[PDB]
Amino acid sequence: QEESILQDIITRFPNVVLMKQTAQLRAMMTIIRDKETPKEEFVFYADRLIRLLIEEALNELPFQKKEVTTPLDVSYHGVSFYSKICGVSIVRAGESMESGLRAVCRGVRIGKILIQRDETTAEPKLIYEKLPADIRERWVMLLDPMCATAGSVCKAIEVLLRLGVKEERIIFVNILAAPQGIERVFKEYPKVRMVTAAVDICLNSRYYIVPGIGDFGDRYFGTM
Amino acid sequence: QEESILQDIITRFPNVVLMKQTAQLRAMMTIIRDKETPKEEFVFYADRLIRLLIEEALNELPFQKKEVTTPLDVSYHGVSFYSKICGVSIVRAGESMESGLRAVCRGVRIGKILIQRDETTAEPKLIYEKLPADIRERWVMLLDPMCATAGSVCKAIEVLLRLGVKEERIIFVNILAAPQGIERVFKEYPKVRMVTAAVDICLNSRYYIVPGIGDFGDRYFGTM
Amino acid sequence: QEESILQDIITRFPNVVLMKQTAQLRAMMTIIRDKETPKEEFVFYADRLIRLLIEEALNELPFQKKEVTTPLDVSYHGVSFYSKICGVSIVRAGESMESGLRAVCRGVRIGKILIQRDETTAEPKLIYEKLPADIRERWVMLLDPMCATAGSVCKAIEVLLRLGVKEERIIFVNILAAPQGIERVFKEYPKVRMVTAAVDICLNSRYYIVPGIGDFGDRYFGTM
Amino acid sequence: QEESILQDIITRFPNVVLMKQTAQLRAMMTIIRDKETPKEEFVFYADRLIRLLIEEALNELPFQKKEVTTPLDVSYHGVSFYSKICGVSIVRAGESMESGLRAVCRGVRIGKILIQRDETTAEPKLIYEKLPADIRERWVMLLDPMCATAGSVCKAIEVLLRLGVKEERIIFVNILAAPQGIERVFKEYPKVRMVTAAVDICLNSRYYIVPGIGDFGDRYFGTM
Repeated sequence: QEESILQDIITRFPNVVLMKQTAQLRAMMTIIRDKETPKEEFVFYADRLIRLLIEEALNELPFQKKEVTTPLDVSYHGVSFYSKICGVSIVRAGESMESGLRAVCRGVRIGKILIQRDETTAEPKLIYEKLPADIRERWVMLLDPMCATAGSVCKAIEVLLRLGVKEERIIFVNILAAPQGIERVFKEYPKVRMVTAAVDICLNSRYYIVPGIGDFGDRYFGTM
Repeated sequence: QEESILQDIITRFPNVVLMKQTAQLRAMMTIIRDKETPKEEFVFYADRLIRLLIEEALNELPFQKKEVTTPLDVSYHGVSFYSKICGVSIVRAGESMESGLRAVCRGVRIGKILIQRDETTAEPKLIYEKLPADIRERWVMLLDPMCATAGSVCKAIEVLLRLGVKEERIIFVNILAAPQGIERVFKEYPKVRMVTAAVDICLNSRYYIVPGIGDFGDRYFGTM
Repeated sequence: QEESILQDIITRFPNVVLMKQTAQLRAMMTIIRDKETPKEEFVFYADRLIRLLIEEALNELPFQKKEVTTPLDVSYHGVSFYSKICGVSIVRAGESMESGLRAVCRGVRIGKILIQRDETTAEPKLIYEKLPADIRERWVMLLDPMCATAGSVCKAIEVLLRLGVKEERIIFVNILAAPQGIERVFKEYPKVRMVTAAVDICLNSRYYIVPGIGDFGDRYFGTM
Repeated sequence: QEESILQDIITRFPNVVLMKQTAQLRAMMTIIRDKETPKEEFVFYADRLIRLLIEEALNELPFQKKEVTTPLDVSYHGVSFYSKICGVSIVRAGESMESGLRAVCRGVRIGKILIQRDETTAEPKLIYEKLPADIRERWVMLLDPMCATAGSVCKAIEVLLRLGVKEERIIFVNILAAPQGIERVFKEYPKVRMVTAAVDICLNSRYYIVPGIGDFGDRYFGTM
């Protein structure tokens, strides 16, 4: 069933990359999804999974062949990454992923975007943003752990595009998504790439992914 | 002149704790202050200094005596810290300090406060905030690397107090301050405690501390 | 060439697990093998790679099915890893992988074995060992970055077996290996499991893997 | 009591630097000394403490004086550390401190010295060593958490001196020490510097530090 939903997403959206479903990955999701898990643990496993996810996402960047010579004096043919990048987090949940990106990409520039749906209208509105000046020339790792209706990420993408970022240079790094959110992102910006660790079955009236994980943001920052 | 400034602050405000001015601390400050410092380096040293700063501030919490028995079956008389705490960052600069606090206090709850200075005047306005629910019952480590006019931190304190936080349970953790910001926080909230790594000379017309460090947030996050 | 090789090994040795040869993996490998890379970079990249290698190895462990209830008050079928394990470093090169293991397995027990080849005779001899008292009851993550002739690892496994560890519970974690090395380990202990990041062409006239990386321990600890 | 002892040592041994006995330091010491403390907790706190100890120790190195210009385009009077250094751990216990050193000094060179007492004879023999080739030209951060009779440390120092290391350039970094150990070190090598976090009252019949901590190496690596 999951397999079916998984395969369907996979054949329908060539631009999505699902992390390999290893037993460890599932053990981690198990801990974080459990409502019984304590904050310290949740944080620990969340950070652990984020590192893997980020490492996976970094493979979507472009690279060049590069040849070097070993200390044994023989050549080795490698493949360097030479592009300019930055991370852009969706406050506040996406900020939880910043440490992971910074752990592997030392001193990478981090932009931040704060968006909030209108109480009545539901239109996500941009409340605040601080981004690198030359973001237009960069590849961007857009971070947001949950992608439910996809309203916030679509708005985040809209502003990036307005700023001049090329759609095909956007890599959306996500932990958990709902098929519905995935479909919206691709209907609106077919050129972006998305990397996620899991696809659930549905979304509820309150807009939570199910079986899901609850509110990632409060669980992670402990404001629940 | 610094010494004199340092001492005057120390004699005038019993509630401020100045980190011991060791040569290593100075070395870190020079790297951080240096315009010429590359971003990866800035982050590395800023992170190093912040941890020391957080370790210092934690000493302001309350503790009880505790006695234990060593594996050698002999008693050791120590202490233990038993308070409920949380960190509250002032977005975005203060956010640079959360990782530091999370490194030593596993899974500590983190609240965030976004304050904006108004365009007409410049009175600070509360733009957004997400705090722990029982924050009123906790000691609060308030994070903001720079304290120039103290307009932002004073605004943050006002909201915390309005929510029920006891003024004397607020510990303001700061890296660099200006005598004037210091005087203001204490004239308004004489009971809070403040821990800083340095006190500079003055503020310019632009309200930057001098000699200072430039824009902390832009430098730490790379959004020049 | 390389593809042939990988294919043979994979085919002849069902117990070897080669990590997915991603572009990022290759990129890290290129920086670590490059004789011109500075000690800091070597260390940073080796650590990063070792972290991915351990995450991969962890999948070799036994796991139980586990169902949990999410905050949405709905069931999620996950898995749980229940075995007692420990890491066993082959001094000194294997020590470099300890931090990686401790990063993902907090407080995991770490055993150490120092094996040295006789200066004249070349026979590998056990010089020093310090292992957990109940190692026989645990799954062993045996750490050693390089596997050239396999002389060292074979001796290490021999001592573990004399202590009662089951051959089938040894997961040999390696960064780089030579075909001869892999062949020997499997001839002598067909039951262990081996996880590695790369397999080189051959050994030097002086028993060095080629193209290789050079002396990993000297490069990692900076004693070259 | 402890104050008496401390005063004597401080008075008689001008080269020992006791770290500031803060409530935090004490609470950390109370957890690591507790026989009831679980391994994960033991490791987390020792690591935290080692970090502060290492920062303290770094202040023993020589530094210049350096002026930089701030972003405010004003100059600042700082300092810089210009010495070639390296860390040398006394296997195994001393190894627990390497992470801390590498945390603050990226890619610092690490030498290793395994000294063991003859099982009949009781004396210290050098079993294995792997040091940087130019150690003779650097400042040595000698790492060993405990100092009871000082037999091991005195042997480690003898070996470094035979390699050409200057006595006055060794900074012995230690967590816990007994007065007799301190006395011995200085009887034999009056010019080294020693930085420590606690001075206990005495050794017991089995030459165990009391009240002490039990066997550090065993509790840290879990080979209890």
